[PDB]
Amino acid sequence: MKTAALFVSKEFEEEAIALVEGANYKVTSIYKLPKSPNVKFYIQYDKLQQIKNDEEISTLIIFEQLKPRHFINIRRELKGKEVLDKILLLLEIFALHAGSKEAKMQIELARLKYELPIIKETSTIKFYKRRINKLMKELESIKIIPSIGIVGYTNSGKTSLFNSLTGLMSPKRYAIPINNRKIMLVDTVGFIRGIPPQIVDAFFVTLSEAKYSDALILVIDSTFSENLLIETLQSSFEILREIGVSGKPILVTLNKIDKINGDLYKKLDLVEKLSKELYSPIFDVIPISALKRTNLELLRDKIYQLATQLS
Repeated sequence: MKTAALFVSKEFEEEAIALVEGANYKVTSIYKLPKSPNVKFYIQYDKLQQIKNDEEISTLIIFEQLKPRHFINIRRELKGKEVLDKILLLLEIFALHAGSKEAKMQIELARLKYELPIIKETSTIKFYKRRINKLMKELESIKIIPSIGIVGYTNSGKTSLFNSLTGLMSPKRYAIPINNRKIMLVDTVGFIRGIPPQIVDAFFVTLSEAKYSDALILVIDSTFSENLLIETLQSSFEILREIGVSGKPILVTLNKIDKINGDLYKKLDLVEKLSKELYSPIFDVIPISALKRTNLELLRDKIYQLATQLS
């Protein structure tokens, strides 16, 4: 699968890793951001030469926003190989999770707009503007078996939960048998922290596809402190309300419970009380560990029972 070299601060590293893997890349090396960025290449020239020539690295990913002159100079050196900055990386995540025409158009619109400052730093300008104006036109004119979508913040364990259920394309939709029922599991885009303003519409439109699913599984990191757990739940439900999720059963899975080292039953009871205060109908609230495979038979049985309720 595609291999990336990732440059990222330690502060963002864990989050960036989980973003790069949501864009279908394996992170094969990781470096801090440069202390004093190179004026032409951002990263150091010798590192750039190594990545240019390394057949096991398909892609350079820089978790920052690059200036145009950096794109121009990096893309030349890489001769073919792709560079993504933080904007282009999140637009890649969206492209891999979007199945609707409107989201595909917003993603392509955002990519085109991002390329304009690069071209201007390099006829081609007018060509891009005509495509951007056509998409904006059409967007404005759009304006006027059970499927279970998995939602939740980045790094809550959504891919691990999907993979666990499926035993494992884009968008990711995969049917599984449970007892005598066939259920469509759907990899919805995560709630992303810190979305750059340029891509907020592409994000929301892609995420709004979650309303196509008959029910949702909301995945919550149990290792979070009580106050952070509360905040994560309050934002998760605030986002779902605002994108127009209404009346869908939601199964909340409190995940990574192997890593708590703490009071699981108090977390679970907090989550369950707050979730039902914030939303109806909550199908249920269960603790699991998708990595350690704890309570996976419960998670299976609850998905079957939801699938039966829906049918």
